[PDB]
Amino acid sequence: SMQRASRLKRELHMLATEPPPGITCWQDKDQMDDLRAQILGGANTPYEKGVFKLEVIIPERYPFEPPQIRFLTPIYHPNIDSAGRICLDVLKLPPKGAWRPSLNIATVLTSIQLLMSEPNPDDPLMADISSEFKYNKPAFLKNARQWTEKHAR
Ligand SMILES: Nc1nc2cc(F)ccc2o1
Repeated sequence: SMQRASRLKRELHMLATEPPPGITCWQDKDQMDDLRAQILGGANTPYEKGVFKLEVIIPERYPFEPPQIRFLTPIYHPNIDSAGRICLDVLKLPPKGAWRPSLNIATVLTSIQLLMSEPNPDDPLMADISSEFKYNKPAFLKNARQWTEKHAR
Protein backbone atom coordinates (compact mmCIF):
# COMPACT_ATOMS: atom_id res chain seq x y z
CA SER A 1 0.00 0.00 0.00
CA MET A 2 1.26 3.49 -0.94
CA GLN A 3 -0.16 4.81 2.34
CA ARG A 4 1.94 2.29 4.27
CA ALA A 5 5.08 3.01 2.23
CA SER A 6 4.87 6.78 2.57
CA ARG A 7 4.27 6.46 6.29
CA LEU A 8 7.26 4.12 6.73
CA LYS A 9 9.54 6.49 4.78
CA ARG A 10 8.63 9.30 7.15
CA GLU A 11 9.09 7.09 10.17
CA LEU A 12 12.52 5.87 9.04
CA HIS A 13 13.54 9.45 8.42
CA MET A 14 12.52 10.44 11.95
CA LEU A 15 14.20 7.37 13.45
CA ALA A 16 17.38 8.19 11.52
CA THR A 17 17.51 11.90 12.42
CA GLU A 18 15.71 12.40 15.75
CA PRO A 19 15.76 8.99 17.44
CA PRO A 20 14.68 8.99 21.10
CA PRO A 21 17.63 9.11 23.51
CA GLY A 22 19.02 5.62 24.01
CA ILE A 23 17.09 4.22 21.05
CA THR A 24 18.12 3.46 17.50
CA CYS A 25 16.16 1.73 14.76
CA TRP A 26 17.19 0.83 11.21
CA GLN A 27 16.50 -1.38 8.17
CA ASP A 28 18.03 -4.84 8.33
CA LYS A 29 18.44 -4.78 4.55
CA ASP A 30 16.47 -2.77 1.97
CA GLN A 31 12.92 -3.53 3.24
CA MET A 32 11.23 -0.74 5.23
CA ASP A 33 9.16 -3.30 7.16
CA ASP A 34 12.02 -5.60 8.34
CA LEU A 35 13.73 -3.47 10.94
CA ARG A 36 16.08 -3.88 13.85
CA ALA A 37 16.31 -1.74 16.92
CA GLN A 38 18.60 -1.24 19.84
CA ILE A 39 17.84 0.11 23.31
CA LEU A 40 20.64 1.03 25.71
CA GLY A 41 20.26 -0.07 29.30
CA GLY A 42 19.06 2.87 31.34
CA ALA A 43 21.28 4.31 34.04
CA ASN A 44 20.05 3.46 37.55
CA THR A 45 18.36 0.33 36.23
CA PRO A 46 19.90 -3.15 36.46
CA TYR A 47 20.20 -3.20 32.66
CA GLU A 48 22.73 -0.31 32.80
CA LYS A 49 25.71 -0.81 30.46
CA GLY A 50 23.82 -3.46 28.50
CA VAL A 51 22.87 -3.06 24.85
CA PHE A 52 19.59 -4.73 23.88
CA LYS A 53 18.79 -5.62 20.30
CA LEU A 54 15.22 -6.10 19.12
CA GLU A 55 13.49 -7.28 15.97
CA VAL A 56 10.83 -4.87 14.66
CA ILE A 57 8.48 -6.36 12.04
CA ILE A 58 5.96 -4.02 10.41
CA PRO A 59 2.81 -6.00 9.48
CA GLU A 60 1.01 -5.67 6.17
CA ARG A 61 -1.81 -3.64 7.70
CA TYR A 62 0.43 -1.15 9.50
CA PRO A 63 -0.32 1.52 10.73
CA PHE A 64 -3.60 -0.12 11.76
CA GLU A 65 -1.89 -3.09 13.36
CA PRO A 66 0.99 -2.50 15.79
CA PRO A 67 4.67 -3.21 15.10
CA GLN A 68 5.62 -6.73 16.11
CA ILE A 69 8.60 -6.30 18.43
CA ARG A 70 10.61 -8.90 20.30
CA PHE A 71 13.90 -8.77 22.19
CA LEU A 72 16.68 -10.64 20.44
CA THR A 73 19.03 -10.00 23.38
CA PRO A 74 18.03 -12.08 26.42
CA ILE A 75 16.66 -9.89 29.22
CA TYR A 76 15.54 -10.78 32.78
CA HIS A 77 12.26 -8.92 33.32
CA PRO A 78 8.73 -9.58 34.64
CA ASN A 79 7.07 -8.57 31.34
CA ILE A 80 9.41 -10.18 28.80
CA ASP A 81 9.50 -13.91 28.27
CA SER A 82 12.41 -16.22 27.45
CA ALA A 83 11.70 -15.82 23.70
CA GLY A 84 11.78 -12.05 23.94
CA ARG A 85 8.02 -11.57 23.72
CA ILE A 86 6.92 -8.29 25.32
CA CYS A 87 3.75 -7.80 27.37
CA LEU A 88 2.96 -4.11 26.78
CA ASP A 89 -0.38 -2.47 25.99
CA VAL A 90 0.76 -0.32 23.05
CA LEU A 91 1.94 -3.47 21.25
CA LYS A 92 -1.61 -4.87 21.14
CA LEU A 93 -4.83 -3.99 19.44
CA PRO A 94 -7.79 -2.57 21.40
CA PRO A 95 -10.01 -3.01 23.34
CA LYS A 96 -7.40 -4.60 25.62
CA GLY A 97 -4.35 -3.05 23.96
CA ALA A 98 -3.46 0.58 23.37
CA TRP A 99 -2.18 0.56 19.76
CA ARG A 100 -3.58 3.34 17.58
CA PRO A 101 -2.26 4.72 14.24
CA SER A 102 -1.15 7.98 15.90
CA LEU A 103 1.48 6.05 17.82
CA ASN A 104 4.53 4.96 15.85
CA ILE A 105 7.72 2.89 15.96
CA ALA A 106 9.61 5.50 17.97
CA THR A 107 6.72 5.82 20.45
CA VAL A 108 6.50 2.14 21.16
CA LEU A 109 10.26 1.63 21.36
CA THR A 110 10.23 4.45 23.91
CA SER A 111 7.42 2.63 25.78
CA ILE A 112 9.54 -0.55 25.80
CA GLN A 113 12.45 1.45 27.15
CA LEU A 114 10.17 2.83 29.87
CA LEU A 115 8.89 -0.69 30.68
CA MET A 116 12.53 -1.80 31.16
CA SER A 117 12.89 0.89 33.85
CA GLU A 118 9.36 0.49 35.30
CA PRO A 119 8.15 -3.12 35.13
CA ASN A 120 4.46 -4.05 35.36
CA PRO A 121 3.87 -6.92 37.86
CA ASP A 122 0.13 -6.36 37.11
CA ASP A 123 0.65 -8.11 33.76
CA PRO A 124 3.41 -10.69 34.21
CA LEU A 125 4.70 -12.88 31.48
CA MET A 126 7.28 -14.29 33.89
CA ALA A 127 5.55 -15.25 37.15
CA ASP A 128 8.66 -16.15 39.10
CA ILE A 129 10.46 -12.95 38.08
CA SER A 130 7.38 -10.86 38.84
CA SER A 131 7.11 -12.23 42.37
CA GLU A 132 10.83 -11.75 42.92
CA PHE A 133 10.58 -8.21 41.65
CA LYS A 134 7.67 -7.59 43.96
CA TYR A 135 8.86 -9.37 47.11
CA ASN A 136 12.64 -9.60 46.93
CA LYS A 137 13.74 -6.59 44.92
CA PRO A 138 17.46 -6.95 45.81
CA ALA A 139 17.50 -10.49 44.43
CA PHE A 140 15.65 -9.28 41.34
CA LEU A 141 18.21 -6.50 40.75
CA LYS A 142 21.14 -8.87 41.25
CA ASN A 143 19.66 -11.44 38.87
CA ALA A 144 18.81 -8.75 36.29
CA ARG A 145 22.34 -7.31 36.48
CA GLN A 146 23.86 -10.78 36.16
CA TRP A 147 21.68 -11.56 33.14
CA THR A 148 22.81 -8.25 31.61
CA GLU A 149 26.49 -8.93 32.05
CA LYS A 150 26.01 -12.43 30.68
CA HIS A 151 23.92 -11.63 27.58
CA ALA A 152 23.94 -7.91 26.79
CA ARG A 153 27.47 -6.62 27.46
N1 LIG B 1 1.54 -11.87 25.24
C1 LIG B 1 0.78 -10.82 25.86
N2 LIG B 1 0.87 -9.52 25.59
C2 LIG B 1 -0.01 -8.82 26.37
C3 LIG B 1 -0.32 -7.42 26.50
C4 LIG B 1 -1.29 -7.03 27.43
F1 LIG B 1 -1.63 -5.71 27.60
C5 LIG B 1 -1.95 -7.99 28.21
C6 LIG B 1 -1.64 -9.34 28.08
C7 LIG B 1 -0.66 -9.76 27.15
O1 LIG B 1 -0.15 -11.01 26.82
